[PDB]
Amino acid sequence: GGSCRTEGMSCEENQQCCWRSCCRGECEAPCRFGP
Repeated sequence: GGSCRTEGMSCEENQQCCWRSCCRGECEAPCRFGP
């Protein structure tokens, strides 16, 4: 519900994140922790 999450805001996936990109806790681009 409501407005999308911006970069670095907390989430569960692309579908709430306005970046349409990977999120395992915050709105991100690389779909993996560390290198």
